[PDB]
Amino acid sequence: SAVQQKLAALEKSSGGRLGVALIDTADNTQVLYRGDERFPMCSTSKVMAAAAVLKQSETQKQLLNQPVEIKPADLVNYNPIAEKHVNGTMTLAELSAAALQYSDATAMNKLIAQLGGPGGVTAFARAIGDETFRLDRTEPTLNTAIPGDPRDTTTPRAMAQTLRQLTLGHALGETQRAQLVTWLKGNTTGAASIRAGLPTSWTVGDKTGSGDYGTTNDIAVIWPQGRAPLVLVTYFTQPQQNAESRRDVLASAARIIAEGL
Ligand SMILES: [Cl-]
Ligand SMILES: [Zn+2]
Repeated sequence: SAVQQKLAALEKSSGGRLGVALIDTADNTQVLYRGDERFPMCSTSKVMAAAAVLKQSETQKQLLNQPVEIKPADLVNYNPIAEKHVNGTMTLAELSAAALQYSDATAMNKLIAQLGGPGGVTAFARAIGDETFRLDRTEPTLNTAIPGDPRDTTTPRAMAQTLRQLTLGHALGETQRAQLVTWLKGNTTGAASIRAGLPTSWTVGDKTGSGDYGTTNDIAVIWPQGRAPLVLVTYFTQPQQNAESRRDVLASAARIIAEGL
């Protein structure tokens, strides 16, 4: 496809390895670039953890309003919300909101712990049919993206399918699916990533991520005008450990998709 040649050219000029999956829910067609290669997830795994806690809340009444103690030992690499609550509490809803909308790493670690560790997040992935996602570590090590290391990786194909199931399908209950979509739509970190490659009138929920090896990621559900929603995942990582983040490459991938399909 013309899209696949533009994505190959984008990668060639990019200084890294690019992975893209787009699902068009109008006809359930898929466009993939390196769609079955593993990529480090970095912050984008926060969507799985928040979703897994939402699933817990379907049978545990008021779980989202349960206070969770924030302790000094919980603070990790980026704690914009939790660092205002040490020796206080945050509810699981507030922790999910902080992880998703501010990428709060302490909040992520509280969610992972609420699920019984990284295996609990992975078990939720398996329960909703994702055989590929794996979470192996916790913050701050989730931000380390060693090339070839399969820990804390997924494939673009699998993340797009899972994101679709969570936000547009039936993986979650109706109230929970709406809450996840609301959280994603209120993300504060995405202005320079997929959103920067889309028409401003299209509605977007997204979760970015970044880590070392210049790893720069974003996963999005898009509601265009005039057509059915899209699910777009863009993963990018580079050969040098201290490579610079390339949110602009993800914006380019989003523009190719927005204009070519
Ligand atoms: Cl992370
Ligand atoms: Zn992190």
